[PDB]
Amino acid sequence: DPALADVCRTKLPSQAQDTLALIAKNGPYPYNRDGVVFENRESRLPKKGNGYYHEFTVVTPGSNDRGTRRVVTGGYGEQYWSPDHYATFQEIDPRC
Repeated sequence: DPALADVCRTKLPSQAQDTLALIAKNGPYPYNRDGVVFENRESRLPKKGNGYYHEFTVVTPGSNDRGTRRVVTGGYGEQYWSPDHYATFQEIDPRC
């Protein structure tokens, strides 16, 4: 599977960290599309079975738009950061 950078959880935008904490609490989430399956159609994340991955909005004050920033979870609690609606991913390192 392809090359993903690591990013320390503490180095993520405040809002990204907020999303990680909401995910850990099982919501309630701010958007209706929070928690929808991410199908990983570009194989940017490790290839897994159907429904392995889910996506959550990372709030962008930037406008009134929902925006492009996302966390994607895996089935065993993997966490990935994507600022750009899945064009790119980094693996979130829960240790730093």
